[PDB]
Amino acid sequence: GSSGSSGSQGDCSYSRTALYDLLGVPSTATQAQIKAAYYRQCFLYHPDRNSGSAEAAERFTRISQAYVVLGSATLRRKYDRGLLSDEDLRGPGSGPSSG
Repeated sequence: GSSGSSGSQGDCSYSRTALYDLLGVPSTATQAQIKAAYYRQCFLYHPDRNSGSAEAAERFTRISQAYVVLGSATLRRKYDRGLLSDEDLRGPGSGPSSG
């Protein structure tokens, strides 16, 4: 690794920049990255390969989330000011009027 190992520290609190860690991009990353990252995660574990994986399943679920809150610029700005809420995470708005 690198010469200069640092001590480990954990903060038992609501995920602040977790969605940024899952992928591997900084809190100030750029679309190009946020995207290139999410893509990488997929390639690693595909829905076809993992026939019956447990660890992959869970992680996969979380990963996607990262490509949701940050996936869209607007959102990113919302969470920044603390405007983001569950309603957004779950997004009840479903059913594109048609017919």
